[PDB]
Amino acid sequence: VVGGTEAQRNSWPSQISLQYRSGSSWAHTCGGTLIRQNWVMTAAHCVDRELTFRVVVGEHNLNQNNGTEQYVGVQKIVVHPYWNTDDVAAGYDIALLRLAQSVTLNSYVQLGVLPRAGTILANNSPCYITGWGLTRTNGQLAQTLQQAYLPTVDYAICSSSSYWGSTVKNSMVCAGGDGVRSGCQGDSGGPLHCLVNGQYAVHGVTSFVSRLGCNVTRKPTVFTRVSAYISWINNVIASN
Ligand SMILES: C[C@H](NC(=O)[C@H](CCCC[NH3+])NC(=O)C(F)(F)F)C(=O)Nc1ccc(C(F)(F)F)cc1
Repeated sequence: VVGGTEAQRNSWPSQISLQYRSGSSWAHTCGGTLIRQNWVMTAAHCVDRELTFRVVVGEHNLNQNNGTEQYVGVQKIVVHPYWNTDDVAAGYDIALLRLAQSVTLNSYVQLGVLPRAGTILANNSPCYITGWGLTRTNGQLAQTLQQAYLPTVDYAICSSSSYWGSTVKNSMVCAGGDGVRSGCQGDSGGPLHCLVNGQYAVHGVTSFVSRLGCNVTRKPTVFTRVSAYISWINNVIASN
């Protein structure tokens, strides 16, 4: 996350780190949200390359044992039938991963709360972007989980020629754009947590940023709106 602060260990306990086996060890590639003891939600452009992946639930510092982490394998990857690699602007950036084993829930590992299908947020709704993503444009990954206050930008404003234009679809949530704070490479797939009904629900799956950089004035971070995929999410968990 660009322009972020460190989070406290118990802060966002449905946050996961998607890592791939990079020879001898494992490296962080993306975030995700734990949605079943055995299921994760991430972005489709993260699992595009056929690598060996692992999920780390209950992570905080990437580089240090925190004595709270659960390392689980991915036994099946389910990416949306319409994802097209080459067109992240089309939407459908969402994948579901069935984990090799069911995680143990505690104060550090908990399930992410999903919205009600069809829910659209008012402009400037309070949301937070979480992740291990670069802290500057062409920067390096954070060692600790970062959080940034990224309030939404509604779809009339975000598809303004001034902003992203027609690059953003109504199946996407836009948040930030102040040129200070944003999501960055390595945050992709991760949650956008918005306060609704005194509850934090994961309303985005971080999708992309501006090619000119991560924190650009009038370029907010774009998220896959979760509430548009509720009935696909359910149907996949149900048939597995
Ligand atoms: C450097 C930047 N990377 C990204 O935004 C990638 C998504 C990659 C899809 C490409 N296979 N994701 C992220 O970095 C995330 F952190 F922001 F979520 C970029 O490529 N973004 C980008 C690409 C295309 C368009 C579009 F085609 F829509 F015009 C918009 C943004």
